[PDB]
This record gives sequence, structure tokens and C-alpha cells, in this order.
Amino acid sequence: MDAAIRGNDVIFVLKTIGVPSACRQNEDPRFVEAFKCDELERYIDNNPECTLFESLRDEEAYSIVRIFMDVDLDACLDEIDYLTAIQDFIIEVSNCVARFAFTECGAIHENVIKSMRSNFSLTKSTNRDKTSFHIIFLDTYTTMDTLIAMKRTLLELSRSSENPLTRSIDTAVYRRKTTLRVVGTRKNPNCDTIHVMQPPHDNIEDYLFTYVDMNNNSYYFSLQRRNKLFNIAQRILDTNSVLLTERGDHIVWINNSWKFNSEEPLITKLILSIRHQLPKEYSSELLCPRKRKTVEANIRDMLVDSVETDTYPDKLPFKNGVLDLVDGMFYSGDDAKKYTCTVSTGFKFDDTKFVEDSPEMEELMNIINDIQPLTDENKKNRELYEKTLSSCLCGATKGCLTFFFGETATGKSTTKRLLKSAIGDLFVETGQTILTDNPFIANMHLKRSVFCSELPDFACSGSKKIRSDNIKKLTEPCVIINNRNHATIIIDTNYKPVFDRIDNALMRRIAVVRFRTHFSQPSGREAAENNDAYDKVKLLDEGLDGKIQNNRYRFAFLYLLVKWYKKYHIPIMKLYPTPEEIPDFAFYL
Amino acid sequence: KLWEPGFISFEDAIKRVSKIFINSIINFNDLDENNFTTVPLVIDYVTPCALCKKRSHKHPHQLSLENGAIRIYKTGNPHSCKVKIVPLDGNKLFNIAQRILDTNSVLLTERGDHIVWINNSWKFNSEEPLITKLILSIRHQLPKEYSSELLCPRKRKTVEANIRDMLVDSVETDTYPDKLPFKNGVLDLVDGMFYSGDDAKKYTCTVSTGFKFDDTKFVEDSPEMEELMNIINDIQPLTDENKKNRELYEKTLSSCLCGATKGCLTFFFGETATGKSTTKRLLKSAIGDLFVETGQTILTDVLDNPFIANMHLKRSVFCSELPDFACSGSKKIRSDNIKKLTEPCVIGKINNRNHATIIIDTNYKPVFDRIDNALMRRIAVVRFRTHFSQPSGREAAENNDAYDKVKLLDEGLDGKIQNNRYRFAFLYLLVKWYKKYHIPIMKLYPTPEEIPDFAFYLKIG
Amino acid sequence: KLFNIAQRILDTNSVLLTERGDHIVWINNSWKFNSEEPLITKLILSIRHQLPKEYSSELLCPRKRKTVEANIRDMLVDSVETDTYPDKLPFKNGVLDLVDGMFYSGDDAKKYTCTVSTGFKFDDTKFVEDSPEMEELMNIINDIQPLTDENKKNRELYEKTLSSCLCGATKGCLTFFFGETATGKSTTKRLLKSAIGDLFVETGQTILTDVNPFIANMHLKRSVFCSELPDFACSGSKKIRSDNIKKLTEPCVIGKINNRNHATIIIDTNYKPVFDRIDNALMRRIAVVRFRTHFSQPSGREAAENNDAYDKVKLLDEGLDGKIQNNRYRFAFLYLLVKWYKKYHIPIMKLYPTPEEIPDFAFYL
Ligand SMILES: Nc1ncnc2c1ncn2[C@@H]1O[C@H](COP(=O)(O)OP(=O)(O)NP(=O)(O)O)[C@@H](O)[C@H]1O
Ligand SMILES: Nc1ncnc2c1ncn2[C@@H]1O[C@H](COP(=O)(O)OP(=O)(O)NP(=O)(O)O)[C@@H](O)[C@H]1O
Ligand SMILES: Nc1ncnc2c1ncn2[C@@H]1O[C@H](COP(=O)(O)OP(N)(=O)O)[C@@H](O)[C@H]1O
Ligand SMILES: [Zn+2]
Repeated sequence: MDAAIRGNDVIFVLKTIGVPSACRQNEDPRFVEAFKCDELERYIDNNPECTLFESLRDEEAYSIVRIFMDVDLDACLDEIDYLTAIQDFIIEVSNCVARFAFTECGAIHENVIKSMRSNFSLTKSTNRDKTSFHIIFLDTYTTMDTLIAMKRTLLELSRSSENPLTRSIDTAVYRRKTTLRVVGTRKNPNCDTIHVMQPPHDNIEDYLFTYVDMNNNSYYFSLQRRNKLFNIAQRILDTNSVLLTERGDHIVWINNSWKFNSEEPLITKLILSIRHQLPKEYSSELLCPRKRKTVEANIRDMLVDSVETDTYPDKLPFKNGVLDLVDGMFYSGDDAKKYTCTVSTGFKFDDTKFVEDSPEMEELMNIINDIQPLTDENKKNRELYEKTLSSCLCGATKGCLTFFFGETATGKSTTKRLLKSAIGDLFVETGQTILTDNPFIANMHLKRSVFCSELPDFACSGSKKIRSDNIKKLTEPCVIINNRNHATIIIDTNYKPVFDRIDNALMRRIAVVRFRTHFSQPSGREAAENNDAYDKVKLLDEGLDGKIQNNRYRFAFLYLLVKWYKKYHIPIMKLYPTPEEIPDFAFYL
Repeated sequence: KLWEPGFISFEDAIKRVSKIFINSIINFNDLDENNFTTVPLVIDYVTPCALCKKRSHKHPHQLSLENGAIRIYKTGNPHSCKVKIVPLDGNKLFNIAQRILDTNSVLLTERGDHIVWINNSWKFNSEEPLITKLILSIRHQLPKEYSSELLCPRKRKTVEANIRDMLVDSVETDTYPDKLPFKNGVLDLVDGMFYSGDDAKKYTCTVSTGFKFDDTKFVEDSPEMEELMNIINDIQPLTDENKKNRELYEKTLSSCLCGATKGCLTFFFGETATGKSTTKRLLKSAIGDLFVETGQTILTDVLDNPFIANMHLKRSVFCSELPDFACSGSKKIRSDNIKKLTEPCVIGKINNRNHATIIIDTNYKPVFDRIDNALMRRIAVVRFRTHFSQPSGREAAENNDAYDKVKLLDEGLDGKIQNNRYRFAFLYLLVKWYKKYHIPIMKLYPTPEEIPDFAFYLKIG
Repeated sequence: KLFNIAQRILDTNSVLLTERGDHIVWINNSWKFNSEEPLITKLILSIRHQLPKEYSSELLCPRKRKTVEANIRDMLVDSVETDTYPDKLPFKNGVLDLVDGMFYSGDDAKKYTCTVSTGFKFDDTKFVEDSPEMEELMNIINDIQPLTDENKKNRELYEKTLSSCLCGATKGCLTFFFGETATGKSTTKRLLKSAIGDLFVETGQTILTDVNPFIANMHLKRSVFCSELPDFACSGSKKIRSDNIKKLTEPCVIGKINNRNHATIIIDTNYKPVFDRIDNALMRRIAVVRFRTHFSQPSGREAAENNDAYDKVKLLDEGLDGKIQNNRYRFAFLYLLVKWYKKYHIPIMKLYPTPEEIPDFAFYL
């Protein structure tokens, strides 16, 4: 919010109709002029015969305007009926504008309602035989492009309501270079019908839609983003917006995403949604619930071929589209509907943060270089760590399990938190019951990363060993009543695991990444470098966590993961085991 | 062609306009698509005119086409008759449904559920949908030509279906942690301001304490406030030794009003007759339905379970009487829950939001099966050291080292607190402490140096 | 006149009734079957074209179409069985004969009421004979099982067992893939499922050592595999309990409590299992498959040439697994299976047990 956004006390006015933009940009004195409230007051007082059309200098910097409307009815109303009509008109319009702002501009509905219904100004035309007036909401300010977007909703509002004042809303005034007759001036020199100010607003300042004076009672918002039924059913199917899956349920394409019909039915929601892009002679018919259910039955009965879902393992789905792994391109729209994506990370993909440089990417490189130093000793461990974290972006079956082994305060939990903040809902934490002992396995479906945590040192007594039968069962592509296993399974260990039975099929499903960097307290820092289990000791950062849960490093780590994947798992994704690190496997070796 | 047949068949429009005119139309036959804006509509006024309610009209009426509608107006004297409008596009029930959504009285959350705004509070139900109750409630806020037809039940079912099928996108609820919702409004904690009406609407608060807020009690002075200080002074002495425990107690008490995720679990440790259950009852009476007592299952019995699903959006969960887990024949705390009960979303619709302060009362120092450094960071304990015993056994309590003071028991406090006598004074105290500690940041600090089990690890250090 | 439409639709004989109480409809050259969502209405829309236009106009309105399907439901009385042909392979776009190599796509395939399918469209340009793929596939089969004089009875019983995975009847014997590690048992499983598509199923060891979705899911399947029997010969293991082996051979398996067994039960193991009891009925339902080819790495290859459990050792091909998961051998192996089946199980399909290979049976022998 700048000074011009704060307010604009200088006004610009024309003197006739049809002035070319060349004259306006040439500040032609015969047509355009600049005034203030007081200057225009004496101008209109001294020269009533002139015609004055107030507008903006340009739409680039002064897009903020008071919300205004022009009502023109070819009739006359008595005072009491006029009051009833104006009350109904004001309640309907205030509601409609507030709802549009809430659903598009993301503003508070009640704030808009209060600001608009609290204070507004009405004009009055001297033409007795017609009811013509201009309504200006004093305290509500909005950018011009938002009004240009809202003209539609006002058009359907006018076409829908029965109130004559609301039915006679003139939406044509909402367009670039909009000029409105200033109250007190004639429409044309040959017409003697002018507009009259109304109480309690006795000041001319209350009758200009460009005069911006934002006070405590004001609110601001702007648009964030700059037989016949059978024919309707065929038209809907032509858009390829609804599909049948193998599970017997139908997936629909609403809000640029594929959803399930298992909830309250969505086919009807689609049918209402696409009534705008369809010819109006059918759009009239489409809005009765019985006919809409009839069209829905036709659509169900025309869908015979069942299409498999989630066929691409090399695509990362977001809630605003899908990202290609081989490329860095992001698709948002009909390019993403081609890939039948059912789940998503749950957050909008931001191209402004997915750049490469990032104000936080350097500190991310510091954090990753602290948790895993890029040294000649941390060379194979580091690349194994990179590949294991990269495998979480691919939606295919993973054939190996990696054990995250490290001592206390080695950054493993921060690593899980980075991974979850980077891939959204695609990372899930699972308990130890799937190892030592079934919702713990049924909601694992279509997940791309599953983590188990704090194994309670099974080497000592009072523990139920790993029983690698689970490891063999967690490697098969379909998990048992059946679910698709697309999840890289990672295990947190502070102590090396122990297994009851060791087989030749177990060395091919076990991987280990070692963590040996300690983030210690200043007081206990000394007692940190007398231990052989650490290679580097760094000061503990208490402010790191608070940054972590706030999704501060959400997109930089995603960029790192995709860049690693572009290096390692292209064109083939495979995880290789490293049996030579667990001592327990040395025995048979 | 004066008629555009893009809206409705001309015959149907003429049928509608004739139906409006209760009196017989004289020249009905000659109205065609090329004259209906020209020929006056001469009417035989056997009955009173359907528009002006007079005996008859001196001059015939006339039709005009504008904005996809027919305007019916009288010639001669305009003010002598009422202007009439005939629409041509939209099922009237769809217009009503558009108006009702337009008000933002009905919304849907991420749970696939639909919340409504009835009687100044965001009602919600799953077994019995209540959109139609909203329609009855809101019919007063619409013109007459909608209220007259919102009465028939099947029309309301149609409007409900339209509203269901138009509400596509989900909204987020309960985003303000420093707001206390009642059934008649929302109290702000940063200020002392209370919002009742459409002001409480902006905060999508789907839960409530369960009792109406009263401005006549929430003042400061109060008939009950002074003995409320007396009670809180007795339960927690305002002394230099029991000094730090006092603000720790007040912070734990205030952290039950904020609707966010809490980063610690508090233990009320004290002997018998120390007033821990007194504080339990005071909190329950003070915050209504936002306080919930759970069993010991969510500590010792596998979570994934009504006792873990009922804590959805509750701001205080209190656990009672851990049965001496130090001795034999007991199941330990199994700190995996401590890992689980603090992280923001509770699994157990298996996902629920955690806004609850977990307070566990005990007489014995409890033990965990496993002790980890993550337990160092999320456990605080409150010490209670004032005895309220009967006159008979005072000396037997005054010679015990587990008490620093023994006071005479009053038998009438339980009935009075059960009657919500200290309901508002205690809430006032909670707000005062919240402004003292939790502004602008709410976070809880552990006290690892108090649990004896953590001493051994400190002995290791 | 909707009765006339229902009469015509039954005249086309597209919808049929089964003894299970459910209706099957001929949509898109396949005997589609469903219980949750009845498909008669989809059939009516599908065949609305094959009726005089005065009816095709009326079939659009869903109320009229539901009335038509109600009439159809009320017309059908007698059920018409299902899946009576064992020598037919039902594909996704037709059915393939086993006696001949002729493939049907159209009303020809509807005569054989085949409800299950391989799940993939059949290809005419690959099921030829020569194939760039068939050469390497035949070399792979030669490597896994040498075509030698000693590997004559073992190889032929291997071919018989693989052939019997195509016939849709109840089988009379069970064999065990007994062999040491790196011998191609997983390769055989992968090739078999790649060749037969959806008709394959992998199931755990529960249906063997225990008395149940693991048993009712094999309805009308043509191959079931059990894998990694965990050394029942040693301690800490649950013995075979061959009563299940008796139960898995009889045609109608209990586990809707009845299911039709058209699936060959095969277990691949590394160790010879131990049986609870040896009765004379067990002798006629156990067979043995042996593998003696080791696909080892060059480093440990010499240690594989000194092992008495291996006949030949060959160099491991790391990319073969990725190749067979790409189903490149999909139709050549099907060609081999068809040729072996036409060689062995015509005109009679019956499996001969081999009690002489089991060591545990020797004692009563
Ligand atoms: N690069 C870093 N610099 C400073 N502090 C860090 C860094 N990385 C992590 N930390 C902090 O070090 C502490 C330990 O991290 P954490 O991820 O919990 O380790 P861990 O190895 O999973 N621990 P544990 O469960 O005890 O084995 C946390 O407080 C982190 O915020
Ligand atoms: N003819 C062949 N040419 C090349 N590679 C082959 C051939 N046959 C098998 N292989 C590969 O050699 C490896 C050993 O086969 P595999 O099926 O795993 O043996 P196995 O005896 O079932 N193993 P196990 O489960 O350890 O008892 C696999 O990677 C096969 O893909
Ligand atoms: N300040 C006080 N004055 C008088 N009686 C008091 C008191 N504080 C608590 N009491 C009473 O003494 C008992 C102690 O409270 P209670 O919550 O039951 O104690 P405890 N068993 O949980 O340690 C209760 O019966 C309570 O009513
Ligand atoms: Zn009249």
C-alpha cells in the first residue's frame, strides 16, 4: 500500500463524450482537465451549463475506486414503494458483492457487508418520468480489474432478481476508461435532465467514485488471480471430465483436480460447474435438480470402459497441478488432467519460490552440509542418502528398505521434517506394529514415503525382533484387501537392528545410511568430542525447528530433491542394498 | 420480429402474463411476436385489477421487453398503477438457492461436512443434515416472493439440493487460537472485547463452551472474586519457596484457553487432599464443553477409539488417577503416546485437530518404559503442597513431610463450584494470566529437573 | 411398446442369467459381469443402434430404459451356467482356441461364456512363431532347463505343468519347484504371469499350514503360486498338514462358501518340506520339479562349479528381470505354452504324479 494506494485526492474530468485517447494522453485542454474537490465545486457552481465526466488518469497506478453502480428504470415509483425497492436492492447487492469478494478476493465477507451497507450515497435524476440514479459505496475500495471481473456476477444477479431497481442494473459501465456524469451537470447540452444530491450527504466529496480516502471504517480487496438432455450428456462426456475407475467408482475433474465419487456425489456438481461453457438454450434447462440427475444417470450409463488410475510413476502431483520429474516444467490445467493423479501433496505449487536461488536455499545448503557433510569420507553415505531421498518422488514400487542409523541429536528427525514439509501428505509416519506385529497398512495406499521411528533397541531383552518376513512382505508391489505400494520405507535406528532369521533374500532388501554429526548444547559441547560416534560437533540451533514447522523450506528442498532425481534415477529407478554395514550379516558372510 | 424466442416460447410468456392479469384479456388473440410491444392490452375489468387493486383502469396497460424480462406498465397516469415484472430465465428455486449461498450462511469444511449459521452460532450435524433448518431461519432475510414459497417442504428439499450442488470449494475453520467461542458469541482474549452477532461470524468457530457469556458477572470485583482469590491462595500459596510453581501453575491454567497446538504435557503431582480435582472441577465449570475427562486407555491402550476421537477441537483434556505405575501389575506410560499426543494432528475420518492442553493428575511419580531425550522437552510437573483435611486428623497431617501447610476442609465448596458459582471470576483470572504470559506468543516450557526418573539420566550427565 | 424392445433385446441374446443369481451382459466383445452396479442399462444404450429408429428414439429417456430393463429382468427365468470350456483362453478382445490357433473377435466369442479374462488385448502380429523375441526366449528356456538326455523327464514334466496352466478345469496333482537359489524359479513365475495376464495369482503360505480372503480370491483363476516355504524340515516350523493338499485338489473349494477350482497350485521352494503323515492318497497328488542351473556372478562362479546341487552355471543377466517386467516375452511364451499344451494334454488333460522323486515317501516305499 503506497501513497497512491493510500488515497488519491486529485481528480480528472472530461467535458464531453467520445474523446479519443490520443487527446487524453496529450492532455488536451478542450477535453480533459485536472481538479480537486473545492476547485470542481466552484467550477460546477460557476459554470452549470458544462458537462463533466469524472474518470481516472490511467489504470496503471490508480486502479483503486469506490464501488459504484448506475440504475436506470423507464418508470416512476411513489416514495414508499421506492424505499422498499431500494432497501431490497441494497441488501441483495451488498450480499452479492461481498460473496464475490469472499470467493475470489479472499476477503472477509462480514467486513465487506459492514463497510458497504454502513455508508452509501444516492443521487437523484430530475427526469420525473424515469427512475435514474447512481449509488456510490463510500467506504469500500476495490481495484478496477476486480470490477471488470465482477460485471458477470452482477449480470446474472440482475437477470435473476425480480426487484425493478435490481433488475435495472446497468453493468455496461464496467469497462476501461469509465466516465460517470458528475452530479449537478447535464448529460448533454441539449438535455436539461441533471442529477440531484441527496441527504444526509451534503458534500460533493461523497459523490465521486475515484476519490479515495481510506479511514478506519474502510475495507479493501482485490482480485487475486489477474433427447436434449442426452445431447448435454454427450457434450459433457466430450470434455472427458468424468471417468470410471476399476474400483467401481467415478472420478470427476473439479477445481483442476480428480476427485472420488465415494463422498457425496460430484457428477451433479460437475454438471452445474460446466453450464457456463455450454450453449445457453441448454444452460437454461440444466439448473433443475431433477433434470440434472437425469443427465447424471445418462452420464453413468454411457461410461462403460474402466480406466486404471495413477499410471505415471515419474510425475509429482500437487493440488494446483502436476510436475514432471524429467523436466522442470509444471502443468496447471488440462495438461494435468491427462495424467490421472488421485492424490497430491496438499499444497499449491509456487513457481515464485521454485526458482533455484532462493533467500533460504543457501541456509538449506548449510543445513544439509551440516547433517551430512560433503567430505571424502561422507562420499558413499552421502550419495546413498541422496538416492534414498530422491526415491520418494517416484510413484513406483520400491524394492529395498533403508535404515537411518545415527546417534542422538544427529539431525535425523529434522531430516524427516524437511521431507514431510517438502512432499506434503505424501510422507506418512507409521508405528512399529507393521514390523513387530490393520489401519496401519490400509492407509499406506498410494503413499510415496513411509517412516517408522524409535525402534526400542531390539538387541537387548524384552523386545520383539524384526522378523524379516515383514521386510519381504513390504517389498512386493501389492500389499495385502489389496493396496498399491508406492512408498519408500525408511526406519529410524539409534542402535543397529537385530533379525530372527537371516536369508539370502534379506541382503537384497536392506540399506543403511549413517549419521555422525552432533548438534550439541554449549554447556555439554565438550563432552561431545570425547566420543568416537561423532565426526563433527556443531552448536544446537533452537530457532531451526520453529522455522521448520512453518513450511519455510518447503520448496527449496523440493528443488534439491528433484535435481538429485534428475541425476540418479533417470532413466531407471532402483535402490541397491548395502549389506556390508550391518555386523549381523557378516556372520554368514 | 419484436420477440426474441431465445428465452421462452411466446405462447408460454403470454400464458404467464395472462395468469398475472386475473381479469379477462379482450384482445388476447392478436398478441404475436411482432406486435406485443405496440398494441395496448385492453382488459375487461369485471374483477378488480390485479396490479392496482382498483375497480378498473381508465386506460389499457402495455408491455415492454427489457433485460430479459417483460415490464407491465399502465398508460396515462403512471403512478396510478404498479409496475410489474415477468422474468424469463432461471428456476425460481435456483435464484433462492443462489441468494442463500450468497449470504455465506452455509459452508463446507475439509471433512466433507456442511456447517450452517443458525441462532448466532455455527451449527453442524452429520446424522441429520440441517440445511433446511437454515432455510427456514433465513427466509426472513429475503423478499416476500421468496418467503411465500420457502414454506413447502419439497421446495426446501429442492433448494437444499441446489445448495449442495453449488458449494464446491472447501473453507478452513478454527484459524483463530486466541478466541473463546460461546453459544452467543466469541470472546477475544487479546482484548476484553466480546463479539455477539454477525461479528462472531467471521471466526469460523464450530465448537463452543456451552453457556452464554454474561457481562454482569465478567467485571472484576464480583461477589465471588474475593473468596476465589482466597481459594487460589490456599491451594497455591503466594510464598517465596512455592514461587516458581505458582506461575507455572498459572501458565498451565491459561494454556487451556488458546486454540492452538500445545508443546508440553503437564503433570499435577500432589498427595491426597491437595486440591488438584478442585482445579479440575473449576476448569470444567469455567470452560464448559471445551474441557473433557478421558480414560487411561489413551496412555496405555493402543490408539488406532472414542477416547481419541472425542478430543477433536477440545481445548483441554484431563487424565485422572494413574494407578501407581511404579509398582507391579501396571502398564507404563509408553512414551510413544508422548511422541504422538503433541504432534499437531491426532490419528484415530481418522484425522482430528489437536487444540487440547493435556493435564494428568497423580499422587505417585510415574515411570515410562523408555526414557528418551524427546521426553526431556515436553513434560512439566506442578507441585501441590497444601492439605485440606478434617479437624480430627490435622496433627497426623502436620507431621508429614509431604505437606507444607494443612488447612481446615470446607464441605460446601464442591456444591458451589458444581453450581458454576466461580464460573466467571475464574475465567476472568484465566484471561488476566493469559494476557500476562501468552501475549504475543504461546509456548510451554518443560521442567526436566523435577521428575525423579530424569535424575538418573542427569546422573549419567 | 417397451415390451417389444425388451423382446428384441432378448432376441439378440446379449443378456444372460447365471446360477449365482447375477446377470452377465455382452458389452464391447466381452461377457461383462457385475453385482454392485447392474449393467443392463449400459447394454440397452449400447445396442440402441441395432433397433428400428422408432425404438432408438425412445431408448434415450432413462425412465423408459429402466422400464425396458425391468421387463428384461422379468422375462429371464432359466439360468444358463457359466465357464464350461476348459480349452479356451479368454482374452480382453476375444477368445483363443487351444485345439486350433484360431482367434475369435465378435459374436463368435460370445458362445463360450467366459467371465474371466487375461486382462490384455491379444496381438495378431506377435503370436506368429519366428519373432525376434522368441529366439532369445527359447535360449532362456534352454538355459533354465537344458534339453539334454538327463534333463528329459524333468524337462517334460516341467512342460506338462506349465501347459496345464492354460486349461480351465480342476487339476489332479500338485508339484513343487524344488531347487537351490539362483535357479530361475522367480523367473519362471514372472514369465508365466507375463504370458497369462490376469489369470495368474500369487498367494502366501497361509492356505497350506492353516485351516479367509486368501482362498476365495482364486475363483476361476488358472494359476496360483506359493513362494518361500521357510524350511519346514528344520525346527521352529509348521508342518505341511496335507489335509489342505487334499482339499485343494477336489473341484469345489470351501471358503458365498463355494468356489470353482480351475487353477493349478504350484509351490516354489528351496528345501524339501516335511509332511505330517504319509497316506496312500498323498502319493497320487505330489510331483517334483527340479532346477540345476545356477545364474551366478563371475566372482563366486567357481564356488558354484564346485557345488553338487548344480549341473550348469551361467552368467547372470541383470537386465532380464526388467525386460520380463516389461512383458516383452508376453506372446512368445504364450506360443510355447500353446505348443506344449497341444503336444501333451490333447485330447485328455490329466497330471501324473511322481512319488518316486519324493524322499519322504521312500520309507513307506
Ligand atoms: N545444522 C544444524 N545446526 C544446528 N542445529 C541443528 C542442525 N540440524 C539440526 N539441528 C538441531 O539439532 C537437534 C537434534 O536434531 P534431531 O533431528 O532431533 O536429531 P536426531 O538425530 O533425529 N535425534 P535423536 O532422536 O536424539 O536420535 C534439533 O534441536 C535440531 O533443531
Ligand atoms: N536364462 C537366464 N539368463 C540370464 N539370466 C537369467 C536366466 N534365468 C534366470 N536369470 C536371472 O538369474 C537370477 C536368478 O534367478 P532367480 O529366479 O532369482 O532364482 P531362484 O532359484 O528362484 N532364487 P531364490 O529365490 O534365491 O531361490 C535372476 O535375476 C534371473 O532374472
Ligand atoms: N481452600 C480451601 N478451603 C477449604 N476447603 C478446600 C480448599 N481447597 C480444597 N478444599 C477441599 O478439600 C478437598 C481437597 O480438594 P481435592 O481436589 O478433592 O483434593 P485432591 N484429593 O485432588 O488432592 C476437597 O474436598 C475440597 O473441597
Ligand atoms: Zn391498474
